[PDB]
Amino acid sequence: PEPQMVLSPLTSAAIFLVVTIDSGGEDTVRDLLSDVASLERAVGFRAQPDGRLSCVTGIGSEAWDRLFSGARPAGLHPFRELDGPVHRAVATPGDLLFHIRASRLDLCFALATEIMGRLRGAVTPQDEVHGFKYFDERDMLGFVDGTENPTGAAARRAVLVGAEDPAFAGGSYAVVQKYLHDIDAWEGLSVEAQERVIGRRKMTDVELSDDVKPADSHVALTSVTGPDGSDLEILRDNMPFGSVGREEFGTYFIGYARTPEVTETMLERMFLGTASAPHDRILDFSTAVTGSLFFTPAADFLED
Amino acid sequence: PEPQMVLSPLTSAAIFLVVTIDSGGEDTVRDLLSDVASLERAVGFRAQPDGRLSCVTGIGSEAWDRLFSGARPAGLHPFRELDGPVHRAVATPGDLLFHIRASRLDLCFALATEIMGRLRGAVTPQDEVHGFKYFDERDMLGFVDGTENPTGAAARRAVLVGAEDPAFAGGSYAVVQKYLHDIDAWEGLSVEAQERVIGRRKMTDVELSDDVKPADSHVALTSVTGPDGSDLEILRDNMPFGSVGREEFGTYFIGYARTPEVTETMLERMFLGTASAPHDRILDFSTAVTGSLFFTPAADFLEDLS
Amino acid sequence: EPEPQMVLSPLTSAAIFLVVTIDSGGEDTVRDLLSDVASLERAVGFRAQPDGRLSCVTGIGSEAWDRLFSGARPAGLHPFRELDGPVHRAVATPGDLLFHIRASRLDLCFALATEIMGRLRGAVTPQDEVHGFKYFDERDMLGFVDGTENPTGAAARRAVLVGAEDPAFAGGSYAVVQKYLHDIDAWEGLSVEAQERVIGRRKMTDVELSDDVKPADSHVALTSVTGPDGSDLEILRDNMPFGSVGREEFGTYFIGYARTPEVTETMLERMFLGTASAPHDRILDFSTAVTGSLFFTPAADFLEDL
Amino acid sequence: PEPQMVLSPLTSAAIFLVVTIDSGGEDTVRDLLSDVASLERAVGFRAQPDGRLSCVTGIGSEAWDRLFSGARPAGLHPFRELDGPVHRAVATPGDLLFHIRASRLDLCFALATEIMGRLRGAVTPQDEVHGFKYFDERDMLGFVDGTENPTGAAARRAVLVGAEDPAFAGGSYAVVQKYLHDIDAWEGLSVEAQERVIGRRKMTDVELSDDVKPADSHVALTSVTGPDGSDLEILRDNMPFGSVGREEFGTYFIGYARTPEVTETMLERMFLGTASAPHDRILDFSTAVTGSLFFTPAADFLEDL
Amino acid sequence: EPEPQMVLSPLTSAAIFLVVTIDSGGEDTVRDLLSDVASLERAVGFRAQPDGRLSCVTGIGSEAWDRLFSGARPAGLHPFRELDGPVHRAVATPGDLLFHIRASRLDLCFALATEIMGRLRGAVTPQDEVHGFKYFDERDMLGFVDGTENPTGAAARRAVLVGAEDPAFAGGSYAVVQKYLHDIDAWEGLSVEAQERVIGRRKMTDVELSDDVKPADSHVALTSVTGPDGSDLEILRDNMPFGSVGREEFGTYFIGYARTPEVTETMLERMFLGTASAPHDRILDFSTAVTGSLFFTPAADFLEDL
Amino acid sequence: EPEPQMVLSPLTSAAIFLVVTIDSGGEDTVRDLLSDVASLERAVGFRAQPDGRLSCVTGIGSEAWDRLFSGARPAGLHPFRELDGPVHRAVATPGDLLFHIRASRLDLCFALATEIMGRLRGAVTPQDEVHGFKYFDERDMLGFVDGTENPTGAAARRAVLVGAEDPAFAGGSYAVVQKYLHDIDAWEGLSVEAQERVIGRRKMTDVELSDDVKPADSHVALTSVTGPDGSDLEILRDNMPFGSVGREEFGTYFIGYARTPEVTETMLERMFLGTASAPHDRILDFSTAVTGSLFFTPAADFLEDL
Ligand code: HEM
Ligand code: HEM
Ligand code: HEM
Ligand code: HEM
Ligand code: HEM
Repeated sequence: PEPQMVLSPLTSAAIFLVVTIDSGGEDTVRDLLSDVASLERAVGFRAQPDGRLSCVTGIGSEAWDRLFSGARPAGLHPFRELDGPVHRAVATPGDLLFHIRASRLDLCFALATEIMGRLRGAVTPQDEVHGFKYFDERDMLGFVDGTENPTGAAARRAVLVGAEDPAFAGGSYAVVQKYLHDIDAWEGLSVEAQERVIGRRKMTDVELSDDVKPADSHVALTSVTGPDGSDLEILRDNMPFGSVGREEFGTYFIGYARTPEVTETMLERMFLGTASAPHDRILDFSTAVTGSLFFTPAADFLED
Repeated sequence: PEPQMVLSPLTSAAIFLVVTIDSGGEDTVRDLLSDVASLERAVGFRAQPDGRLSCVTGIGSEAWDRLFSGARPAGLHPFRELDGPVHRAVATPGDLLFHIRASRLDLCFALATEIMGRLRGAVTPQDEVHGFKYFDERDMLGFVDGTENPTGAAARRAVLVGAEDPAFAGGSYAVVQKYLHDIDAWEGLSVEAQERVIGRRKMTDVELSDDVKPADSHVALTSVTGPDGSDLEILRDNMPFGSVGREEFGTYFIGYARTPEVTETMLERMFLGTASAPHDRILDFSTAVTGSLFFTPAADFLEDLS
Repeated sequence: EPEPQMVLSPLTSAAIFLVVTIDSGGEDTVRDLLSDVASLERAVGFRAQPDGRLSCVTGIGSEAWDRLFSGARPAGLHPFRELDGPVHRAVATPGDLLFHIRASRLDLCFALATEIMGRLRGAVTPQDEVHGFKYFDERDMLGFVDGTENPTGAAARRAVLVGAEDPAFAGGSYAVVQKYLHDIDAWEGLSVEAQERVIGRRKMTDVELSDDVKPADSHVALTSVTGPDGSDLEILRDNMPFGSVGREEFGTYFIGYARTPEVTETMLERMFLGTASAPHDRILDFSTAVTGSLFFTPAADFLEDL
Repeated sequence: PEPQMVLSPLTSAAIFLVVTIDSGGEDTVRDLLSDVASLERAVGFRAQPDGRLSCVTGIGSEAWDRLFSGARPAGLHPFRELDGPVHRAVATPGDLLFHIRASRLDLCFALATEIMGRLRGAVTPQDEVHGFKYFDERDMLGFVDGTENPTGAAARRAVLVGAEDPAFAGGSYAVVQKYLHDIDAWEGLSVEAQERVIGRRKMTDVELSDDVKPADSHVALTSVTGPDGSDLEILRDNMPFGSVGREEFGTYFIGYARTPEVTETMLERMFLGTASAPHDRILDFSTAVTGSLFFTPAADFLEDL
Repeated sequence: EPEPQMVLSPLTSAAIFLVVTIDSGGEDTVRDLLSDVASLERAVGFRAQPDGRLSCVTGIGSEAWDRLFSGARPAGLHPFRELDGPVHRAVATPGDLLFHIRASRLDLCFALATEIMGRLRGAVTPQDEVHGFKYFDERDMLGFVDGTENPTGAAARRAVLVGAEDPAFAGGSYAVVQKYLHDIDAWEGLSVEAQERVIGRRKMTDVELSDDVKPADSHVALTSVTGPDGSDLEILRDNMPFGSVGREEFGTYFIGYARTPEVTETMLERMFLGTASAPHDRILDFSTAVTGSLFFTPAADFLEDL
Repeated sequence: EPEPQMVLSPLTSAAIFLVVTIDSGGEDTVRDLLSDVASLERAVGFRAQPDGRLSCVTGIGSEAWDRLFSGARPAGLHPFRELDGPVHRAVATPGDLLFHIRASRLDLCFALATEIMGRLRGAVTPQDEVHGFKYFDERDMLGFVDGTENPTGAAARRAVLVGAEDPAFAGGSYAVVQKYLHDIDAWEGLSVEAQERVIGRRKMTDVELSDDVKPADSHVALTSVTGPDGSDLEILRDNMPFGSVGREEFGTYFIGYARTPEVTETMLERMFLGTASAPHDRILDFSTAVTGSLFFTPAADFLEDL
């Protein structure tokens, strides 16, 4: 099976598009699905090799049942709301996801325009986010973001559905959350206090040693080990976004995994806490305003 | 006089911020204006040479009177509304303009944050546009945008105030209009009909012959000669922007000129028309939703403030 | 496993195409050259890496094969077959060797060409030399993006490289070449929308026409072939513009690689002889083939152990 | 006044077009001259900043009188043939020169196509050369080519007409010659011998010292000093060209100068020699097959036609 | 199933070679650093991707291996063997750990070397530190192109990575380093033609000399070796220039990877001790070895699992 | 109009600083080299244009000048003035010629340095050789951005080039060099906020500390100087990192250019001796000067005319 481009080269721009399907809009949706790879080539080819344009297309749980009969991927369910003692992970509507990435925003915008043009009258936009990475891979909190992502074989093992669900091999599961930051509060901390919240040094990006790293630091709470003592990993491509005039400074989280159970265990640790950690300290400066879960099929599924 | 970076090398991203100055906010703005060049260096230096970050700061006519006590640039006035039979050019509020450009959008955003941090509580935002150039210099209508801009000595002569206003030599005047387009109407026309709207061929950007170029084309109406028969010129750096979800597809227009009279004359011809042309046909697919005029002083003028 | 030649190459903006016949008694000099071509490619290109992106793919003709080697023949190796259609004809012309040379810069291509021809002087006669350049936005001489639908990755490998079906020649491929001359005057007299109907795609945006409007005699519809099982039969193209302004020669050099010549020959038959629903490919109304040959490009290790 | 792009940044591709004007062709040519700066911006603007497309247009002595009335540039005359004891600098026909330069040949070709599309039926082609520099600024003989070109204000002084001819300030004079090389004879020398021909080291491009540099080396003959002992300089943008099947290996010479007499003095020294040199030894491996002289007017001159 | 280290790196223009010995009692501090070195690679390099191309290959010497680890040793690991030739000698010099650090820029190499050596203060003693730089056209200090005949792709894998023959260390390699200093005065006293006869390729164009003119004592003749079956034996080199103008030190840092040190050893034996037809490699009359050490570079999983 | 040397260079990522003394009887050989160095720059640089940006600025010391030249001398040319503070000391060390060689890559620098030294062998003795490298974000070894408030354009020319105040030497400049080593262990035990109070700017964002919080003994405070007429007295710096990881040597090579050494001297006096409000520059609590030399860099034509 040929996968969609979940395993993309690094990109500096992105458009995230989340829509719901209107009643009656199912067949227009299906026709787009069968053409989305053709559109990707059409927009991207003339801008190569620097463009790096790709599109990953996801389908939510409730949408799947409307669109397709027969077998359902084994881990597809709606996003699970988490109501912690202090912080909460909200669940918000979404039926399709377009994750569009490139080296420049104009290529993302071009592709989005063609997709949205084909769907007009068949869907309702829920969220549109134009992301940009800082030139040194830093996020809105000023920390490098992406450093521990798996690469090569480890990435394929972590991200791609295999023989555990054969009919859907080559697919993946995407979780999105739009965060908005309290920048005023964050900038009132010392750099050393920010370090203790994330778990790594700010300027040099070196992990804090195990003797100094807090139990409630981000890196601590999202480090998860499986039965066999192996690291359970996800692949993230978080993107900064914002608006200077409305004081909107955000991180657009997106995490890919082979099963949602990994990502969901991480979110439970962050929002609900553990015996040794009340919650992820990053959430004292970060509020989630969306939350959705999708299955991103194999490319050959969409073609048929 | 050292100008601000009006004559920038080509850039693929911009932010345009327009703000009004609240009652009492004047001292806070003066302090910021004296620091703006220092912030552009702080944000941009460590990204050289590929970052190409620059900020041009512009001040409106009403703001000028509140901020500065002495002489006024000769050409500085409120943007003049134009009510034609069909199309209107609106005047909207704007005291200060920050026109931020770079090779990437994050550098523009960093500078925009530092500026707005210094101005919080003293200004109200009126407009914020994130722009992005297409990879072949095309605008939202599919046409190459910028080809006939002046270059080198010719552009310096068209854009920068000189002897005519010598206390303000080294400044320029900028006109800003945000235009939204009707893209479904546009794409219903045949390529050849689009070529009659603009005045140039779509794929190869070659100007149409004088034998075929309609009088109400955009290229006809915006070409002006002076008394002596020499061409009057402006420098533009129009930027696409928009939102696919809301079907907003736009051009942010910005023109710089040594005097407003040249840009005003062009606007007059587009909206009000001529003996042979009712109006610029590009306006049958473009609506103006903002309209403001700004003087962009010499860089030393800003440094020497309090 | 056999090592292919660089049939599957990264994009290149320049090429040279060299087609020669082997003179009587020149067999031995050609064999020696074959054994060193890969070493010449390295010697010219290695110091210009990684931006140079120099490669050469060598092919051999049906009659030449039997002159050079003894033992087995590749299964699909045969002379280019002439196509005499009611209107358009595909000519067969002589050619014993093909050098298909690619790089980011024409001077690298010329340097390698110089070395190869240096070694073959007096043993071969030139038939065709074309120096190709692609336009900055992947357009061809007709002003359409060209190469959009080529296969990539693993599908490219399955479509082009010989496998188990002919195990002695696994890792090889078949090249068909055709030099075409365009009537650019006729072409440039069509509207864009009518050009879109000849090719089967949008010109500016390169989006394929939908199935309810795509003509049966467009290029894309005729070169779209399904097999027995209903698999799309695919080829890999690297078409290159060429020409001379002074002699009015505006051309497309066609080259297509395929695991078996049958696929390329079925497309040619549909172009030239037509189907029940299409008399011929409308592209031929603006395009005339002046050369035509068929070559086998063996695995690189076959040429080495020569 | 605004000069044409004579002073170009380095480009790796070029197209040289030389044509003659047919009977009744003048009107069509004048209309194109008025348009060629607009055409350059039309082809080039959308491929900026990497494209570096420029067109310099040149007019020959005979053509000037057919196209324009009134003043002539003071230095404009037909190319002067030089019949040396061994080597000959030939004169051939040309009314108009288009010198087209870019980072890639497709851009050069697109411009050329539009210019010639406008001139079709008015003009006859004399020469068309597509040129390519090697990736390390080397020419067909294997040497670095362009090292001692002047730069900056020194180039401007050497190349652009000024006060001496104020009606034509901002323009320049271009001499073109196409050279074919005998590569097999060149590759027969050792490197040391080739260095003696040129006047510089082959790999490092360091000039041979005055005591070792032969009097008949290329660098020695083309190094001229004025009355006051100042150096007379030209700007060159030589380009390799060829065809492997016909065994054609070429340099296209093009030199610009504020007066033709500098370039002509250098040609004299090369083909006729001096007291201590019979001729330029580069000529023992290089044969001139065209020669023409052109004036390249200020760009405003053409725009105003 | 094993993941190798980055032995097969893309081309890099900067390097740092660090060789250290492990002090008495430093074993535990070393093992902890070995388990983190891949993490430190990401820490330094991630934020400069994708153009940074930062990597670190870590190797371990024979004596060191027994001090650090209990259980099996890699089959070919032993100390560098000194070669005492009639004229030329290849010395063995102490070395327990190699860090071969490559990137597109020297700052990334230096930052990573800083972090590694910071963790190892107190536990190791430096023996050598070289800062390598590319000449821009892949030349070495002798002015010849250096790298041309290196294997690529599949051939490279097979030549470099330990396989089924030593399954516990699959994904490993063996590295041989020698720092050479050149007599540049002597070399530049040669004609280019004489320099060509030393190396066995043309200087300017890098084309290999024909088999009937290439001397038997030429560098290329003596490092060309065939196996029992007749097949070539290959190694992967990434030789780097280094130097100090004031002290007249002009050098080549030789580094050569192979799946077994027998291949590299056979090349060295042929260079230093000669054959029946060649006394020694002529390159050594202008090149003196001042270090020599052998290391095993384990699979990446081996280190992390520590 | 006298042509300056390339004091005002574009940004470069690599440098070699070469400081020599002239041996007894070497004057003639140095005079000949000085007259050819601009030719050597062209020869080495040209074939790497346009990315190479290779330049060499040649400096002559006070004692050397008197040895090489007769007649008038630059008005400001003296040996470096040793500074003996209560705590910290600026040393003076020998140096007759400075070569400041810059480029986008180290190989160009090294090849030019090799041509220069080759011509001078026998005539001069080396005193210092430093190979610098920039960090990808313009940072120094203390972790701060380094060069931000350097003058640019017309301001830079006015600051660095000699003019009508010494017209026989118009187009020259003065260069002061000091090699600094940093105690990084001591620096790294400060908090980020504490490091920011030493320098005078924020570490991550490079924004100037406000006038209400900037310490009197911070770097930026002490090196900000105003003239009688209220004008800012500016120098042009191109400080470069260097080091050796094995030796734990981590350095900044300081070089500053100005039209009179009185400007550079005033800033050194404030650092090492202090003011009324500050004992010394706190940056010297982590930085030790180990060289100190002053040179005059004549106009280009001065050097050619020899
Ligand atoms: C709320 C906004 C978020 C921000 C700004 C943020 C930023 C960071 C940064 C700076 C790191 C360390 C560098 C790196 O390895 O990338 C990190 C690590 C990580 N975060 Fe986040 N992150 C956010 C949310 C999330 C969420 C919601 C999840 C998971 C569901 C997640 C999972 C991870 C994981 C697994 C790692 C790597 C831990 C390791 O070293 O193994 N993060 N993130
Ligand atoms: C409404 C959105 C606008 C769009 C999409 C737009 C687009 C264009 C395009 C495509 C061209 C041709 C290529 C070139 O740039 O030279 C152009 C030319 C021009 N436009 Fe606009 N334009 C707009 C508004 C205006 C306005 C409001 C003015 C003046 C106030 C203006 C002044 C000009 C000028 C002066 C020219 C060059 C004409 C020439 O001298 O050949 N534009 N415009
Ligand atoms: C006059 C010569 C030619 C020109 C200028 C030309 C141009 C084009 C263009 C513009 C496309 C559409 C974009 C693309 O997918 O690359 C196309 C597609 C194609 N052409 Fe041609 N072509 C020519 C000759 C040939 C010939 C001789 C063949 C085959 C024997 C060929 C086979 C194809 C195929 C198979 C495709 C892809 C169809 C699809 O699956 O979408 N073409 N070519
Ligand atoms: C015949 C084909 C020609 C070739 C292959 C050629 C090649 C070269 C080369 C390699 C150099 C040395 C590097 C440099 O550019 O500075 C050079 C220098 C020069 N060439 Fe040519 N040249 C040719 C014809 C001519 C002609 C016809 C002229 C003038 C009429 C000329 C004038 C010069 C000048 C003035 C220099 C610079 C000398 C100096 O001041 O050092 N060349 N040529
Ligand atoms: C003084 C140190 C060295 C210098 C400057 C040097 C330089 C060269 C050069 C210029 C080439 C020809 C182009 C190419 O890389 O293929 C060459 C080839 C080669 N060198 Fe070295 N080398 C050195 C040491 C070594 C040593 C110590 C060995 C082996 C232990 C070695 C093995 C090779 C091999 C195998 C080739 C490939 C030959 C072939 O198959 O064509 N070299 N080297």
